[PDB]
This record gives sequence, structure tokens and C-alpha cells, in this order.
Amino acid sequence: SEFKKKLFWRAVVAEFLATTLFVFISIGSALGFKYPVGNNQTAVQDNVKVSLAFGLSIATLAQSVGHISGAHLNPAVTLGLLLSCQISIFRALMYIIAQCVGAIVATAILSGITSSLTGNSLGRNDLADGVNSGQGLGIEIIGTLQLVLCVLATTDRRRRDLGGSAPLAIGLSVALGHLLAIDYTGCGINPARSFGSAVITHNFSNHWIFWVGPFIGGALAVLIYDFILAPRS
Amino acid sequence: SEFKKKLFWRAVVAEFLATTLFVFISIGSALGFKYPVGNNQTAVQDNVKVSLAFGLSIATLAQSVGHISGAHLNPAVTLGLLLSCQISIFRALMYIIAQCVGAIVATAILSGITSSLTGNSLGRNDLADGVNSGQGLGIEIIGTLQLVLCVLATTDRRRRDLGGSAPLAIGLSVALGHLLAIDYTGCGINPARSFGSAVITHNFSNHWIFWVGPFIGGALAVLIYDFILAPRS
Amino acid sequence: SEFKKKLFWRAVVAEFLATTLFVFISIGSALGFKYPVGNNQTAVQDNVKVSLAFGLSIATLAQSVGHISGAHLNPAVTLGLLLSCQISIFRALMYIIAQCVGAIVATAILSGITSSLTGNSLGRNDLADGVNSGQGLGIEIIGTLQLVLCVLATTDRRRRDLGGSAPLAIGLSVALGHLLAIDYTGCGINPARSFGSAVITHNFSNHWIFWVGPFIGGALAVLIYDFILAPRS
Amino acid sequence: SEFKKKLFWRAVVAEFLATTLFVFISIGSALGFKYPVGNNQTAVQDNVKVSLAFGLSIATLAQSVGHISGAHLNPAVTLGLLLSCQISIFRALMYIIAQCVGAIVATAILSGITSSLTGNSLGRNDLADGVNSGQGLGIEIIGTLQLVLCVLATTDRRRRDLGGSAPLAIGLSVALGHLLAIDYTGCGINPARSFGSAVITHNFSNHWIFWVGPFIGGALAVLIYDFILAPRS
Repeated sequence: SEFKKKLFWRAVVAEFLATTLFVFISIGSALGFKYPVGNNQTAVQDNVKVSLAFGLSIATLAQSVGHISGAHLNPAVTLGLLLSCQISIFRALMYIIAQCVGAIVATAILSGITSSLTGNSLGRNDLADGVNSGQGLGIEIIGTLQLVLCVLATTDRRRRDLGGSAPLAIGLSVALGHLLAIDYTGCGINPARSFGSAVITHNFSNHWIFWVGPFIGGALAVLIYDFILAPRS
Repeated sequence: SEFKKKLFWRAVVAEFLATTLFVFISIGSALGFKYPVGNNQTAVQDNVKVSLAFGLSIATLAQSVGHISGAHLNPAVTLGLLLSCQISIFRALMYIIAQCVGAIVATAILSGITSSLTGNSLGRNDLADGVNSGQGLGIEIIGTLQLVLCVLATTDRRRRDLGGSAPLAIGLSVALGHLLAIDYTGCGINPARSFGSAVITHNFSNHWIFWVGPFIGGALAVLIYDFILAPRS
Repeated sequence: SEFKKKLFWRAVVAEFLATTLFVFISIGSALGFKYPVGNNQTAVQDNVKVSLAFGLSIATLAQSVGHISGAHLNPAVTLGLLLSCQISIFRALMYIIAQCVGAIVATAILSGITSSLTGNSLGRNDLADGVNSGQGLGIEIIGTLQLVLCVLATTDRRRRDLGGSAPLAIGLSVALGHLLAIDYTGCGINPARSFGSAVITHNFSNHWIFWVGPFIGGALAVLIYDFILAPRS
Repeated sequence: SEFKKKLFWRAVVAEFLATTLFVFISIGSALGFKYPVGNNQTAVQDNVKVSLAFGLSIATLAQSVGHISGAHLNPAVTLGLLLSCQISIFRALMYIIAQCVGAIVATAILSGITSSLTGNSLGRNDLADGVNSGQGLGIEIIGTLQLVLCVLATTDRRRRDLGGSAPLAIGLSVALGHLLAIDYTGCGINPARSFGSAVITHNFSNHWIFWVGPFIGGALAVLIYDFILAPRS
């Protein structure tokens, strides 16, 4: 085909342009505690605020480019479908890689508008005071797992029983991760979102855990659904 | 049948694997007040945070294994359908019993990642300072009742007027219980969730009320709908 | 008909039983600031908490008894459809009157479980420090108006363009009133909910405004939709 | 046509009457921090409260007059469809202009009921302490962009894959803007809402940015979707 070949590229575009808006609006809104409405006197973050803002941002982009890429926006999600043999071997590489770019470009646009922040966070997920060093995977490896469990089930197509909005579904499962790992890291349930969070801002401390699991956990879900709960005939 | 007999087991599996994710992510996210983002200096919980996180967690698992078990995840729910003669006499026993295991296994995975908590709660619903001792059923016996009222109505099948997401429906009715008994217990609207909350952590103080009602209240709802509001021809 | 005549009563029942659960769970959860989780040292209410809890409670009951009554639960709503000539002249009286009973019975069940409250509110909407005396209608007469605007539009039936959950729609429009008049009264967007709030608890100070508008405002909406925006051919 | 010509006017009416309710209820509920529930001793605003209240208010009005105008309610939205050649060249002028009136009339009704406010805000979006002067467009020009990205995608009609509520979709994308620019301005993602916010209250300081972008950003989205992601055959 000399058309489908070109319909592939438009998806990888609809993957970059979507993730940048996702990162920008979400990670940007996360920096609302240090940024007041009165003076310099610092505030305290709302767990719910950054849960919905990140969650709803997915359900918004999901309804916006689903029909074009599959609105993965997350390399953990991308790995889920790849292991379920849904997507193409190379499509996984084209989405993941261009997805990381979106997080770099948004951080780059935000870097100009921020500045006023007392510590200059510019989007960062850090193993908080008390949270297990390295073992912070203990949450995430069975944390990000719920989202790829949703994504895989919300797409059965064998299934005649679905209803409502599929994005609002999956996007609410993004507010689940954000409602969970809020006090833990600053919630980094998306490897590309966490990677492009500190690459030009610079701080690669514990970044290897915000990549490896996800990934394994999201792939564990494939076995839970595609091999245990809803395996193909 | 030598297939349906095996399709029963997969449901009891889809009941365990679902409840553990439910308990883990929810009960784990509940321990966000004592766990800060700055130092050791304690914070104050958000009622809304743990309402959605518990609620949305059901609507997430509900869209994820509904088609397999009926995504009960709650022994109060299980008793509702059993009294409506929907489920099997023994299916109730297989779901309830394996459901309690999920809450034990999640607590077990969480027990390693927690530790830093100043009081070491590890998921607990306690009759708070002011809340009626034993008479704390007064809320719950007409509290958990709303959820089994939703579940029974959202499944009529006689009904041609339903729309939207059935999980988001029922899952929002889980955020109703959590938006109600938040200051009261720490919201224990699910007997299996409350049981497996303290069995290895150890504290069986008032645990008999987080079992008996539910149950009766959820069964009262059967009479409200299946005998008063929408009884069968 | 010697069946439809009996199907009328079941609606008036499905109106009482629904409003009591509505009042109980909602008004009960509203008393979460004075009731702590630590000691006696008082807390500060969350505007969002009581908005969703009241809102979602409607969308829950709405999906639960819609098919039976029309899940009015509000005399402001009841007046909207009556003026649109949807419901019966006497059905309005049977719903409104039995609806007020629900609010009395729930307050009665709550009265036993409360007690610990420092001021003993037991569900009350008071013209707060700063809020216009009597002129507090200024909000509500164009406040409750949005909900009857939703209810009337979400029921066109001439309309082929509707989607999603009709309750979640209307129930979210109940969280709109609650997200608006939260600092104002303690949000009393339902005349029966506000009436049965203080009848045995006793405090009829400004209760005439939590009856007259609603009512007029809800009826103004009929003219906005059924005579201005979507009038019948 | 001597009927369609009259069906145009009813839309411009359904645009004014909708925006006034939108502005009133939303902008009115925004003034909930300065207005307490105890005495004069000031409170601190909830980011989430004003996000949903503004967002849900759109999804409420959207389900209420969609079928009549297209429930634009926002001149940024109006410009999106106009550039996509959806609406009429003059319909854009009739909606935008009458939309600004709604924001003036609501402020006028609110002006009587407010008064008690310590600073007398009456709906205002100000470049907060730290937020970039003039460069505050840096957020908004790629901020309001998400909403017109939703609106354009939620209306493809070429698209067979949509589900759930289209308002709740778009209305949640209004809570995205409000969850983002909350600490920044006081969120002014709608040019007409921000214009009619200070015209009789008087304060036109930085009002030119709460008009120009939006606009350009919303039109950039047209190029993102109608020329890059989902362009017409």
C-alpha cells in the first residue's frame, strides 16, 4: 500500500503532538503549590488537583487522536499492546521514541514560562522523604499495571458489553495512578513523561526505575488478561 | 458442560486478581497523609482523594473483568445478587472467600513498601473519635445500601433505558460510600477489604460490624428493589 | 386501568425511599468537618467533598429509580416538568409531599448516629457571615435554574443527539449547585432536603427562601427552554 | 428559507442565555475563598473546586443547548469551527458578540449579591505574583489549545468510534484549562468570560492577552487537526 504506509507517519505525528500537550498542561499544572495567587509565601499541593489534571488530560487527548494512533501516549501502554501482538514491532519503536520527544519539547516551552518557582522543579518525580529507595518499584510494578489492565480490557472488540466513553475510562485509570503515587514520587506512571521531565533540566537520579517498571508490570498485565482472564480461543 | 465448569474457575481467578489490585492501589493511596513530599512533618488527609481513588479503582476494575465475573469485588455486592437469585449458591462462596485472599495478598505486598508510616496503619477502618461504638452500623447498614441499590438497578436487563458506562456508574457509587464514611471509620464499605486489612497486621477491634452490616443492608436493598420497586412479574 | 393506577403508587414509594437515601448519605457526609479522625480538635470543610457527595448521590439514585418515577427527588425538578405539562397535576403533589417525608425520616435515622457534633447541625443551610439576608435568593433563583435547565433538556425525546449517562449528566448538575452555593448557605438547592433538614431539629430561620426560589427559578427555566429555546411545534 | 433564517436567531439567544448562566454560576462560585462559613477570617481557595465548577458548568450547558447552537459559549471555540469552515462567517460574529453580553449581564446580577468580598473581585483573572507579564500567553496559547482540540475531534462526524457524553467530554476539557491556569491567572480560557469580567467592575490591565491567545492558539489547533491529524480527503 502507498497510502497505509503514509497513514503510519500521521499516527507517529499524532503521537508526538499529543504527548507534548499532555506533558505541558499536566506537568505545568503540577507546579501550582510553589506558584501562589497572593505573594511569595509558599502553598501546599492538592493530591486530587494533579490526579484529575493528569488523568483528564489523557481522556481529553484520547478522544482527540484515538482514531489516529490509538492514543497510547505512554510507552508502558505501547508495550502492553505490543506484547498482546496488537501493534507492529516497529510501530512500538516509532511511538515510544517520538513520545519521549513530546516530553522534551513541552519541558522546553514550559522552561520559559516557569522561572518563578523557588526550587525550579520543571516536572520531576522524586522518591519522597520516607519512600523506599529503588524498592519504589514495589508500588509502580503493580501500580501502572492497573492502567494497562484497563487499556487492554477497554479494547477487547470480542466484547459486545462496552459502554460510555472509552477515553474517560482509560483517562480515569490515569487519575488512578496519579491518585496512588502522588505522595510517593510526584507520580511518574509514564516512562516518556518522566524521561523528558529531566534531560535538559538535568537530574537522572532514580530515572532507571521510572522506565523498567512500568514496562515489566505493563507486560505482566498482558499475561493477566491475554493468558489468564481473557485469552484468545 | 466440560467448558462452563472451567469458565467458573476463571471468574473466581478474575475475582482474586481484581480485588488485590483494588485493595493495593486504594488502601495504599489512603496512606498519603502520614507519608509527606517534604520531610517527616505530618500532613492532613483529603476526603475526596480517598473517595475517588477507591471509587474510580472499582470502575477501573469493573470495566476490566466485568465480562468475566460480574466484577463484584465486594462480598456485600455478592450477597445482593445471591438474594436476587442472580448468582449461584456456591459462586457466592467461591467469590467471597477468594475475594478475602486478594485483600490479604495486597496488604502483604504493601507491608514491604510502607514501613515509613509513623503509626503503621497498613489499611485500617477505625471507629473515629466521636463515632458511635458498635452503633457505627447506623451509617453503614443504610450506607453500603446505596451501592447494592446501584448494582441491582444497573443490571435490570428488563431495562431498555440504560446509558453511559455501567462501571463508572457503580464505581461512582463506591466513591459515594467513601465520600460518606470518610470521617467515620476510614471507610470500610467492603467486608473483604476491611477483613484482609488487619489479619497479619493484627487488630480485630470492631471487625464484626464491618461484616454483618454491609451484608444485612445489602440484602435489605434486594427487598427494596426486587420486592418493592422493580419486582419480577 | 387497574394496573397503571397501582404503578403510580410504586413511583411515589420509589420517590420516598430514594430521597431518604439521598438526604441521609449526603447530609450525613456534610457533617465531616466537625467530626474529625484524630480527637476533638475541629477541622475545615472541603467544598468539593460535599459537592460530589450530593451530586453523585443523585446520579446514583437517578440510575436506581429513574425507570420507576423519573427520579425527580427534588420539588424544584417536579415543578419544572409539571409546568412543561410532562407529569400529572396530582403526581406533582404525591411526589413533593412524600419527598419531604424522606428528608424527615433520614434526619430521624441520622439524629441517633450524630450526637458528637460540637454545634449539632443535623443538616442545615444557613445564610453565612456576609451572605445577603433574604436577597440570598439572588444566587438560588438563577442557581437551582441550571439543574432544571439540564433535567428538561436531558429529556427532550424529540432529541436524537443524546449520549452517555443521563443520570451522571443531571447528577453532575446537582454537583454544580453544590459547587456554587457551598460558601453561601451550605447548599440547599432542593426545597424538600432543606425543609426536612430542620422540622424535628427545629430552626425555621430563612426556610421560606429555600422553597419559593427554587420553585420560581425552576419554572423560569420552563419558559427558557419550552417557550424560548426548544418550544413544541 | 423563511424558517432557518429564524432558527439562526434562536441559536444566538441560546448562546446569550447559556453564557450568562455559565459566567454567573462559575465566576460566582469562584468567590468562595474570601466568602467564609464562620465569620470574616479569610479562607484559601481550592484549585479543584473552581476547575469542576467551571468545567461541569460547560458540560451542563452543553447538554442543555448543544442541539440549538452547538454550545460554543467560548469565542475561542467559535473561532476554531469558523477556521474549520464548519460555522457561518456571520454566525461567528453573532455568537461572539452576544456571548460577551452574557458575561456582562451575569456580572450585573452578581454585583448585587456579592458586596461582602474584602477586595471585591467580581470575577477577575490577574497575572499572579510570579506569573510572566505579557508572556502569560506562553501557557494559554498552548493552554486553551487543548479544548479546541477536543471540540474539533468530538465533532468529526466522519468518525464512527465516538462514545459516552460529548458534553462531559468537552466540559471535562474546560476543567483541564481550569486545572492548569488556576495558580496563573484565575483561569480565563474564554475571551468573553474574561472581557465581561471587568467592563462595569473596571480593570482592563492585561485584558488584551485574554483575547489574542486563545484566538491564535485555538486557530493553531485547526491546523493541527484539519490539516495535520484529520484533514478532509
